[PDB]
Amino acid sequence: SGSKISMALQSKAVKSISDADDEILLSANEKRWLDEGNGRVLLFQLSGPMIFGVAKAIAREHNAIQECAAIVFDLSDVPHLGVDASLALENAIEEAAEKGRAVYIVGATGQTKRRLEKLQVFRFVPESNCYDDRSEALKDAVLALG
Amino acid sequence: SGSKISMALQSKAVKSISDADDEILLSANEKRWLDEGNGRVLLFQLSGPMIFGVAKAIAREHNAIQECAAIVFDLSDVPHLGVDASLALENAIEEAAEKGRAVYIVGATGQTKRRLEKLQVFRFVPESNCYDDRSEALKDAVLALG
Repeated sequence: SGSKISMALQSKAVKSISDADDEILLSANEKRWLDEGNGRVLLFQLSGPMIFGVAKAIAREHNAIQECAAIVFDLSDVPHLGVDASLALENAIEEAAEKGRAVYIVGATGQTKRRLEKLQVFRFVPESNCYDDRSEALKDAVLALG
Repeated sequence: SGSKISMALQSKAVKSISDADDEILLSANEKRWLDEGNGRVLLFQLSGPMIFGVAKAIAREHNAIQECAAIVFDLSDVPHLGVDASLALENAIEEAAEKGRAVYIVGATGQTKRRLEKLQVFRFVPESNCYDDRSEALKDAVLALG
């Protein structure tokens, strides 16, 4: 099912990026011709309303999350964390400390947890802000808003 | 069910961006607490291997598609095209003309087609490169490669 990141401010305000194959529906025949192109043919499938281009859509999302007071990172479904991605996650955590945002981490285990340990994430996230329970983290985040 | 853009070089090399609600799975209880946050709590849901950060993942995909000789835009499922998005589409079509890439357009109808008509598009995409049949466009793109 590949990899996915989803960002949600609200139950009906969800933005996601994915490299899963099933995100597009291709007939066997279509797959046949796409693959025959051997990477030389790029298929853009667009669905639903297309209001803003990619750049401004991204910018609108950036503006939308500037006022978040708490970030919950759910890593339950992450079986492996690369070095670069771990540094990206550390950067977000550090940015959060500089702009005044609380940080919670859910479900880090195995190699993913080991990698985060080496970054010394604990300096910014206390053990009390780590959970195995996503809904408990969300609840605590909300209640600690003020 | 929201909007989605999927890009595919190969049947198993698909990249997608989406604002569909169902891209994340939230229990009713989780939705209740997220929405109680009133946009003040940002949930990051990560799943599958996380190798590179977002920036470098973007750059890797950009490097992967600079080799494309043909671009097929499938607009069958687009019921409305905003002004900015239409200009972003026009820009991609024009970049394609400058870098030597063939352009095909599938399933433009209704307002989406009307907006495209206003936007100079016939100058770059001849009527023979417009299709209602996605598999036929892919086949023709491939066959016209060389």
